[PDB]
Amino acid sequence: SHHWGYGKHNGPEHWHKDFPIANGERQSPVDIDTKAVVQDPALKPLALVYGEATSRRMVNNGHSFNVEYDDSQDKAVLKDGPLTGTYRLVQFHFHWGSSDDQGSEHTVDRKKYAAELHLVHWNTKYGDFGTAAQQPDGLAVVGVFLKVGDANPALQKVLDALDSIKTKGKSTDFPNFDPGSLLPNVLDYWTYPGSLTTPPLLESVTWIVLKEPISVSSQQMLKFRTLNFNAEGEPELLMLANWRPAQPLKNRQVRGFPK
Ligand SMILES: NS(=O)(=O)c1ccc(C(=O)NCCC(=O)/N=C/Cc2cnc[nH]2)cc1
Ligand SMILES: [Cu+2]
Ligand SMILES: [Cu+2]
Ligand SMILES: [Cu+2]
Ligand SMILES: [Zn+2]
Repeated sequence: SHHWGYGKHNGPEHWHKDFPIANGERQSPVDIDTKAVVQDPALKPLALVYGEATSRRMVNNGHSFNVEYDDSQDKAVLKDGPLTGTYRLVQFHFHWGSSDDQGSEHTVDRKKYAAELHLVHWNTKYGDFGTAAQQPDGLAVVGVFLKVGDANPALQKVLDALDSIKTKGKSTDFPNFDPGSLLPNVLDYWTYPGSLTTPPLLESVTWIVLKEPISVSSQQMLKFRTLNFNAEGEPELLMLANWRPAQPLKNRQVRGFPK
């Protein structure tokens, strides 16, 4: 009955009451002020090694929907970029807004995109996702902006499944989806140390925010908003918006690759 969300009484501005780390030193998302971005020769190109990724199911968790990957072996991994070691892909999900002018979590010189994709990975040094989530070098999330414009056929494959998982707790089988199909052609990125953008808001995420967006149509964006926060039987609560706004940078440094 009490959890958290994006509504009038359970929203981001209140999360600190239940999760005090909400007001911590390394919270996400942030605005990326491009004039302030630092060039670090230590940064490498990203290595997203997704050829053998095994998608399992798509699930409505009552705050967004996740496409879940098999993370029992090194099947889809992220390495290099700002990272040391190997990070296994566990899931991806999206955030979006109630109209096309808003919905991304990260912003770029205060600009908001319509949505943002998060590919979530964990450091195999820690044995499991949960253990990794509690360490500063434990997680790496790749964020990809969705910019309104042309319809995205790879995204349409995801959106065609949402009618199966309209309500909280529903899941559907979702095999053979290549998470690489949702990446831009150029993998230039910004990086900074931050947090999970939902409860439990843990400060364990090396953020990797791609500079180049992928496309989405306005029509496609309507489809995100047909999901429900609630479980079947309960009063309907449309998943109109599920983004946390920019949080204070607090003298963290955003680095850019290749500049
Ligand atoms: N918005 S975010 O990317 O900062 C983010 C990412 C993850 C969480 C989180 O709380 N993680 C739970 C993910 C999950 O459900 N994993 C289950 C294990 C699994 C095994 N196979 C697939 N999934 C919160 C915010
Ligand atoms: Cu909740
Ligand atoms: Cu909720
Ligand atoms: Cu609460
Ligand atoms: Zn997210």
